[PDB]
Amino acid sequence: KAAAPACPRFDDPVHAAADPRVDVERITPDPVWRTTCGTLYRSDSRGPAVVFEQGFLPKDVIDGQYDIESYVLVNQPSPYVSTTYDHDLYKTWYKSGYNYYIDAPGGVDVNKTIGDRHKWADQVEVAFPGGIRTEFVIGVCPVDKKTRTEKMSECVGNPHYEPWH
Ligand SMILES: O=C(O)CCCN1CCc2[nH]c(=O)c3cc(F)ccc3c2C1
Repeated sequence: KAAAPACPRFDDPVHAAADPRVDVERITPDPVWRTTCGTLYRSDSRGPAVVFEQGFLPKDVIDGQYDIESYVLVNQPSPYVSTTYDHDLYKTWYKSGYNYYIDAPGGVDVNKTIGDRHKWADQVEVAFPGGIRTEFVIGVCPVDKKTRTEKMSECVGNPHYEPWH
């Protein structure tokens, strides 16, 4: 056996951002940043040819909803890309055809920032302001809609993934 090491910590809290125009000072409430570095996940209907080329871009870093509680409760264009600590959350997202695997520094830990009592606390969300560059996307597994399971012989690694720890 061996114990795992601790995580590298970047000076820039949005080092991972695909759109660096995000304005960290506009995040509300005061963000509690994720300091661990385990694999995160994102269910997305968008296909890997697009995600591996572009990363995950946020819908609106200029005029989107910077309030985290508002964004979580009421789907609204935002500067954030949502991810989760829960490998299996894809099973709750109907028609989301893929489960993406993410190895990225930082992100706002939603439940640490807004509490763990809100309606969607069981999503155990990490919100990436400015999104996530492709170098931090490990790969993807497509999801069989009828059984809500991953089609593991059809997983694909991202050629642009750059391990960093
Ligand atoms: O995502 C958009 O662009 C807007 C539509 C809404 N989505 C799509 C997909 C998706 N995937 C996730 O894994 C996830 C994980 C979370 F913890 C919280 C939210 C999500 C969402 C929310």
